[PDB]
Amino acid sequence: MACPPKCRCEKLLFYCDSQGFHSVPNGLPSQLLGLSLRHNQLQSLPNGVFDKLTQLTWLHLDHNQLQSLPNGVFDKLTKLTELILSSNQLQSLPNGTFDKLTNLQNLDLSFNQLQSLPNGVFDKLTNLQTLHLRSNQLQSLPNGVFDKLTSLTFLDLSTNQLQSLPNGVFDKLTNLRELHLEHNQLQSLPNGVFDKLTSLTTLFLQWNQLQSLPNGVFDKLTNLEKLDLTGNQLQSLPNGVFDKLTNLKILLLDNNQLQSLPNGVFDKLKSLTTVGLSGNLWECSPRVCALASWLGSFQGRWEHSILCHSPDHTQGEDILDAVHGFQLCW
Repeated sequence: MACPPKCRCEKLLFYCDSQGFHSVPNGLPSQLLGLSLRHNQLQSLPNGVFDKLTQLTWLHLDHNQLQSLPNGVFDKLTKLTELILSSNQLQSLPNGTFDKLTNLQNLDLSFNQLQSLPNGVFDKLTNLQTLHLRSNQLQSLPNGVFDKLTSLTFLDLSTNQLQSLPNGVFDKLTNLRELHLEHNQLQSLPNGVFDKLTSLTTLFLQWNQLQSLPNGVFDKLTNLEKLDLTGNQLQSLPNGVFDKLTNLKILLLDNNQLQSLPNGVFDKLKSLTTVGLSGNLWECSPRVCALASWLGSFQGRWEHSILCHSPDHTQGEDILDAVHGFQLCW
């Protein structure tokens, strides 16, 4: 079996990575099971360059400088289970580009420059489990774009430019376990947006710009174990917002604009072991006594100190200290 110069070949797995290549080596064998071309140079791929590689189950093209993808280039890789395209310079995806990859389980498009997704681009990937779209340039999402991804368990949309989520965009993702929406530009959420996500265990919303949470928004996420809302612009929480999250173990509300919390807002979180309430704008008056009391008998931990913001004479002080020092409760 011929191994290309500078490549490393383990039976039917060819490792042609990290060699500063400008092109795909000739002439790969039709029986290749895996091909790695990561960490090369490479700005473009020739039309049909992978067409003979019909048995390929995994292909790695990460950390090159691909500016575009030819039309149909993955066509014929019908056995592909993993496609990694991360860390490139892709601005758009050709229409139907993944349509023949019906066995695809893992698709990684992280660290590219995608400004939009074609309509129906994921529609044939009925077996996809994990979709990585992190650190791209998406401003919106087409409607129904995830509707066929009924096997998806992991979805990462973090660090894009998303200004809104379309209604129902997650409604078909009933097996979803982990959802990353952090570091976008969301200022509100559609009502019922998470409602079908009954198997969800992990939800990341931090460092958006949220000004509100819909009433009942977390109500169906009865299996949720971690919720991160850090660094948004919440000035208040709706009542009963966390009531159904009986398995929640981690709740992070640091660095919002909270002055106060509703009475009994944490009462139903039997499983909680970590809370985060740093930053914020806590008012150290008799308004804090319910929170101070809950904190005092909590049972779990918090990683950063919880401070008074007002009034001026208490600013900087640990809430629990201020309550005694200025006799605010008891």
